[PDB]
Amino acid sequence: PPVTHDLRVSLEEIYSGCTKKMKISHKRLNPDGKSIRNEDKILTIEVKKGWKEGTKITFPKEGDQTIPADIVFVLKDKPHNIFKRDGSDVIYPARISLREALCGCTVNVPTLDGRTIPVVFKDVIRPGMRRKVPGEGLPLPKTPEKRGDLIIEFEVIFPERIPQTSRTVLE
Amino acid sequence: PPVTHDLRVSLEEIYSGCTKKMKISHKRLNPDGKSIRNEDKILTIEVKKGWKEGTKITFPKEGDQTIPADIVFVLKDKPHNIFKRDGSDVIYPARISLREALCGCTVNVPTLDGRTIPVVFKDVIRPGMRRKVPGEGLPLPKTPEKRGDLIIEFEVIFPERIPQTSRTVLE
Repeated sequence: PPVTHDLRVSLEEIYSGCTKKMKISHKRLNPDGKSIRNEDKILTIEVKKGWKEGTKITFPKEGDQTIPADIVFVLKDKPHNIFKRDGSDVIYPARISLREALCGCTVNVPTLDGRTIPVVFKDVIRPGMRRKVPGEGLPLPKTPEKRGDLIIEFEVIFPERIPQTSRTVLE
Repeated sequence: PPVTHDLRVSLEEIYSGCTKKMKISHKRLNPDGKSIRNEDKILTIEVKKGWKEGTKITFPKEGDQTIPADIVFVLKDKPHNIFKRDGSDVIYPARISLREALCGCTVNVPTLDGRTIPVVFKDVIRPGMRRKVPGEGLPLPKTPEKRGDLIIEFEVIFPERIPQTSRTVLE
């Protein structure tokens, strides 16, 4: 009769990999065969770079005291407030103005390392369009050596309203 | 040991409901206990208005000849070249130009009955935006009386390129 527990991991944590120690509380029958203990246990866990979230981590019979469940942790992606994980890829929503989308603009794409990258656009940018940024993603598990890509996904914000005059011009 | 068979139904067929007769071919042991027949069978099927596709239809032991499988048909939505079914709702993608999206336009929404409906738009239309059209959808099974809605989903087609001059103006 195992037990499941979610393991929250920041996107940067998955980028470089991290040590996460979890505090649990189980039961121990103690020198009686009647009384039960409270005692806890700090289970340490190594999260290897870019682990497809969802990967399971088991701790043998860490459960209670009659046989004790196998306490398992399921890796889960903490929603990040800048990127959307997509496997080894990390999507980056670019909120651009209609003017920018038409007359060209520059996008300072932020990196996991914590740096920025300038990417220029001359041609008309279509809503939905996306520019891939090679290797700016997450390291691939099988080959932590190489990393996935960063994907720019543009959102064109339109103006709220258009003056009676602007209409004329817009032809 | 049953047998499954997909049942292709046009969206209009699901709108009004239809009779669909399927031609199958089974086996019959014949007066021997050795020889086997070829003989077919035209299984008629009543498709009630707006049936959530996927609904199963069984034909008792229509299978072979030793016990014969139960030939079952799974309702499937024929992809329609104008609408996208969404339950009792039918989505309608409106390919509009950026000019139209900004200066207002008129959308002649086509109906399942085979008629058109004019819907006006004054305010700036945003890419992704959608206008619901009450009761223009598919009849609800539980209540064939009332129908679902027709949903307009706009797609703003941007111009391919913008002349060196247009840029200036666009401010």
